[PDB]
Formats: sequence, C-alpha cells, structure tokens
Amino acid sequence: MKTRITELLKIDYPIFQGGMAWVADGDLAGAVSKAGGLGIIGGGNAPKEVVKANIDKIKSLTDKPFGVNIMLLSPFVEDIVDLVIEEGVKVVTTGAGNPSKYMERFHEAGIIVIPVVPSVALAKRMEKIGADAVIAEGMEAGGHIGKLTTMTLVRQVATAISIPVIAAGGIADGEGAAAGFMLGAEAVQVGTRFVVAKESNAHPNYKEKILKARDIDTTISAQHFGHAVRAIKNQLTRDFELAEKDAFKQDLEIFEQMGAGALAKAVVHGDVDGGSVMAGQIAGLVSKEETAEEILKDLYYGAAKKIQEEASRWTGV
Amino acid sequence: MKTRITELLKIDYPIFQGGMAWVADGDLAGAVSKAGGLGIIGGGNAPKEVVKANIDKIKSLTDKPFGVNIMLLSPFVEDIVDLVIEEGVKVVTTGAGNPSKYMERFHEAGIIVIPVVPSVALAKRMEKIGADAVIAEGMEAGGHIGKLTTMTLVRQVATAISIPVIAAGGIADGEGAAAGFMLGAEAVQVGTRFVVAKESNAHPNYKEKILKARDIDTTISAQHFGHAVRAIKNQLTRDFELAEKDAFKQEDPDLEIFEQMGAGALAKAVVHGDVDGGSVMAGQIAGLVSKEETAEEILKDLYYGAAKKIQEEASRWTGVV
Ligand SMILES: Cc1cc2nc3c(=O)[nH]c(=O)nc-3n(C[C@H](O)[C@H](O)[C@H](O)COP(=O)(O)O)c2cc1C
Ligand SMILES: Cc1cc2nc3c(=O)[nH]c(=O)nc-3n(C[C@H](O)[C@H](O)[C@H](O)COP(=O)(O)O)c2cc1C
Ligand SMILES: [Ca+2]
Ligand SMILES: [Ca+2]
Ligand SMILES: [Ca+2]
Ligand SMILES: [Ca+2]
Ligand SMILES: [Ca+2]
Ligand SMILES: [Ca+2]
Repeated sequence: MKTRITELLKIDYPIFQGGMAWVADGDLAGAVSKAGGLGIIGGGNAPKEVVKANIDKIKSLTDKPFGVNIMLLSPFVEDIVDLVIEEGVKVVTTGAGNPSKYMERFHEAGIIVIPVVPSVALAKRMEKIGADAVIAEGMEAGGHIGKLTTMTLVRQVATAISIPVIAAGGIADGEGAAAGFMLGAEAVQVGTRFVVAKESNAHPNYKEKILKARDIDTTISAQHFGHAVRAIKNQLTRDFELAEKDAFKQDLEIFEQMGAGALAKAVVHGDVDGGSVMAGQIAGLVSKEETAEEILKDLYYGAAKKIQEEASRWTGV
Repeated sequence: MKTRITELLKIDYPIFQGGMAWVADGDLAGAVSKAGGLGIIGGGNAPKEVVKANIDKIKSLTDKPFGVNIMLLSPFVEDIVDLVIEEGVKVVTTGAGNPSKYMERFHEAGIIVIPVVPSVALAKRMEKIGADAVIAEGMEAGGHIGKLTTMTLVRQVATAISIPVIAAGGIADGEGAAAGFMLGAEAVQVGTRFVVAKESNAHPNYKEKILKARDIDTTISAQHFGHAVRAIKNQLTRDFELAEKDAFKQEDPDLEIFEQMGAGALAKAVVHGDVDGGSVMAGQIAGLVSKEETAEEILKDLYYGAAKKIQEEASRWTGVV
C-alpha cells in the first residue's frame, strides 16, 4: 500500500506520532521513526539547546525520516527554525501561528512543511502559501483544540484542498485509523496513545492517568479566554474551572500562575494532581502500555484488517 | 448487503433519517422509509393529535417500517408513548431522558427500542435494561448535544456493548458514512442533510441557511446554563450569548428573557423561515451540504458512496497482512 504521504516522506507506515510538548522527546520520536512511522519531536517552548538535544538523540537512534513540531508563538521560534534547517530535518509540523513567515525559507532548505489547521479557510490558505500537506486536528484531540471535530473537519478539509490531509484527533486503533482514511485523509496522526508507549518518558503517573481514564474523563479548560485545552480531569482542571465560573461573574493572574509549567509538572515529575494531564477523548480506549512498534503495527495492520473485512461485507453493492 | 440493523428493522439501507423536531414530519419520514431507509418522525414536544397526523401521513405514503423519536421530558410524553403503541409503530428512538420507565411497556407491545446515548456508561445501561440498539450521537450533531465526538463516542460505545450501534453526527456523504462503519457502527443516522431533502417541509429560508453555511458557521448555545444546543450562527445565537454573559454578572437575573427567546424558536425557523430570530439547528457538517436532492437520491449517495469509498480503499490496502 502507498499514499501520497508515504511517498512524499519516504516512510513505511502512513502514521505520524504527533509532536507533543514535553512528551515527544528524542527517545519516543526515535522509536516511532525506527519502526517505520514518522516520529515528531515536540519543540514546544524549548530553547535551541534543548531541542538540539532531542535531535541529536533521534539521529543516534535511527537514520529514518523524522519531524520536528514548531510552536510558532514560542519566544524561541526563530532559533528553532534555524535549528531544523541547520540539522537537516526532513519534516516540520507547525501549531497555531503564521507559517507564511517561514515557508520559503523552509522550502529553500528542502524541508517538507505540514501545518496543523482548524478550518477549511485555514487549510486553503496553507495550500495557497505552499504547504506540502496539512494536519486536520479534531477538537477531541489532547492539548490546544479548535471547535470542529475530526469527523467534520477532516471531511471538509479533504474536500477543499488538493494537497494531502492527515487526520488527527480521536485515533487510537485500527478502526479509528481506517475511519480517518475513509474521510479522505492520506495518513493519520496519533498523540494520546503514543504517550503510553514503552519508549515514552512520560512519568508512570501520567501514563497511569491515561490507562485508567474513562470516555468521559476529559474536559476543556480556558475556552472563555480563547485558549481551549483538553486534558484529563484532575485537581488542576477543577480549580481552573472553579476560578473560571468565578471570573464569568465579574483578574487573569490567578490562571497563568495556575497554568505556569503545568504540563512539565505532570509529564516529567508525575504531578497528575496539580499538573496538566493533556490527553484526548480517546484516552478511554487506551488501556495497555506497549512498544512504539506494537502501537504502529496495531494501528496499521488493524486498519488493513478492518478495511478488508468491511470490503468483504460490501462486495457487490 | 445486510447488517444486524437492516435485519432487525427489515429495511434495505442501514440508514436512518434522524428524528428531528418540526423538520421530521410524515412527508420527510415517509419519503425516506418509502425509498428503503428508516424514516423517523420527530415527536418533539408536540401533543398526541399532532404526532398522530404525521403517523397517518406516513401510513398513507408507504407500508414500510418507520420510527418515532420520543422526547421523554415532553409534557405529553405519556400520550406519545400511548400513541406509538396504539398505531403499531415498529421502532422508537429516544432523545432526552431515561427510557427505563417505558422499556417493558414497549417490549410487551413488540416495539424495537433504540435510545440515543452520550457515553459508554449510558450505552451499557441501555443494553442491560434491554435496548435493542443504541444511537451514539457525536457533539458535531445538530440540536441538543453531549460532549463526546462521533470519532470517539462511536468507537468506545461499539467496543463496550454487544448490541448494534448506530453512528450519528457529522455524516453527510458516502465517505462520512463509510467512516462510521469503520468505527464499528452497523448503521448511520443522518439529520442535517435530510433537512434540505426535496420532501422536507423546512422553509426555503431554513434550507438556504444550511446550503450557504461554511464549516465554521455553527455554534453551541447555553453551555453556561448547562443546556448545549448546536445551531447555525444568527441573531438568536448572538442574542442568547450576549444575554448569557450579561445574566451571570447579575445577582438575581430575570431568566424570562431566555425562555422568551427560545420558546417556539425552532418552529419559527422551520415552518415560517424566520432564520434570524428563530433557531436554525444544524450540525457542523452543514458546510458540506450543498445540494437540494430527493430523499432517495440522498440515501443512494450515502449508501453507494460508502460502498465506492470502501471498495477504493480496499484496493489501496489489499495484501497488507
Ligand atoms: C500531551 C500532549 C501534548 C501535545 N502537545 C502538542 C504540541 O506541543 N504541539 C502540537 O501541535 N500538538 C500537540 N498535541 C497534539 C498532538 O500532536 C496530536 O495531534 C493529538 O494528540 C492527536 O489527537 P489524539 O490525542 O486524540 O491522538 C499534544 C497532545 C498531547 C496528548
Ligand atoms: C433541525 C434538527 C432537529 C433535531 N431534533 C432532534 C430531536 O428532536 N430529537 C433527537 O433525538 N435528535 C434531534 N436532532 C438530531 C438528529 O436526530 C440527528 O441525530 C443529528 O442531526 C445527526 O447529526 P447531523 O446533523 O450531523 O447529521 C435534530 C437535528 C436537527 C438538525
Ligand atoms: Ca492542537
Ligand atoms: Ca482533496
Ligand atoms: Ca525511557
Ligand atoms: Ca441530541
Ligand atoms: Ca460491539
Ligand atoms: Ca412539501
């Protein structure tokens, strides 16, 4: 099997392990890339020397292609742009910001550029400015979310643009992967499930929170401030929502002191009470710690089996 | 081809036209059932005589199975429950409320019961009290919504229960329908796209709102009150939002403003085409809906479009083991 994504990126599986701040370090990304998917380092708000450490690590683990996810509103964005070009990174994905500032520079260096998009208008603009592909990420995803769901966003984006679309948000098995393809995506991006990979350095407490999570255990915080974040319910989200209910009755320092280094606390130190346990709605389905390779194969061969089984049921229609 | 749903309901297509208040009358439901899908009358908050008129209409149009969607918190719920038994309706779907009260009564009558569920826990409980199937409706759906999306809800519900699951929310072409099947659904339920059916009596202004909508043109109203409703943005949604913000700043706000804005809002839009002051309920998939077609053409696009997509993807994936 081939897709425009497998062919453009020269990878065996049409599966990205999503760039994730703190979680997506060299070890995790390396494991995914070695296994045949696209590992992606989460640049987040890390300065150059930190991101370089992860790139050094991945290059020591595998020679296969990998991505770096750049957060464009990072105070260190200019350094991270330098770094990926300096290091010969094959693929860049970008969060919310303005990739147009960097597009020609990336392309003059030979980098493939794949912005994350929350809307049809944004996907069309990304295509217009020369993006090689886009990731359509549903609001069910972990982390900073838009408003459209994977079902409706992926379908509408795939219809609107000619460049390949990668479905992200809510995918944690072969069935979910296959659905993504049915909507018109040519690859899938998986986040939540990769956090519990054996090669993931997410604290055991963070992984445990995902493993034990029910379907209904995520919530959206900070929606009223225009910075909606999806995470597993805990003391932080409760205290945050309590303070939001308060604020809607009327001071924003209480929120940024509540949120300051929240993700790091959880991922690195396993403070899953006071930290931010970002994860998607599909956390409910994620129930086993497995190797990155095992996850990739389950996603890929699970998709294949489901598609073949369903094709059999639908033959002659 | 057949699924457990086509077998249970004795219909040709594993496709429901979802019950919709005001929009899903006998004409639309009749047209869908006649063409081989499951038409479903929207009971809404209507009294017995109004719902009966719709049942009488379908029966005059087709002998084929149809459903009635019952809103369990309606002041006339007991009468609508009477009505569906009295008229020998084959299927009942249930939106709002817990149908446990009525489950044995429906089954003694021989009715197939299919509750709409927003969670794994509720799906499992519907299963154990005897539901014949469940509809897993994603938050992208038009109307009163839960929090889980179609991608995540359908998948988790299908893995959790043995009874068949129907995917609803965000489906408006063969690709969306095929996706629902991949997630483990054995039928799909479609709302938004059936609103623009030629046989739909939604006012031309209402249809035009859906047809011109973009992907980002829906919004959720009344979340601060805990009463989430998805609709196309308009003066009503702007008014409700501004009023909501203002109310929460007051010690003792007059909540009559909200019941005056919302009362009969859907009916105003659907029957009379007040798409500025009325409620234009519609799903996020409204942006994809671009064509007025017959119920049959919509059914066939969904069904044969799904078959085509599955066959195309099978050709891409064949031999992968
Ligand atoms: C812990 C965590 C951190 C994330 N951080 C980022 C990020 O820094 N940049 C970004 O573009 N996406 C971020 N995401 C989104 C993922 O890259 C991915 O698209 C998403 O997790 C897919 O949805 P899923 O979680 O349902 O699989 C993050 C997700 C998680 C779970
Ligand atoms: C105008 C409109 C009215 C609706 N009214 C009801 C209702 O009364 N009861 C119910 O269970 N669902 C109601 N729904 C939801 C549908 O029955 C169906 O599940 C939903 O529209 C499917 O999602 P979709 O709009 O993305 O196709 C309504 C939907 C719309 C668009
Ligand atoms: Ca995001
Ligand atoms: Ca396309
Ligand atoms: Ca390790
Ligand atoms: Ca509903
Ligand atoms: Ca099942
Ligand atoms: Ca008519």
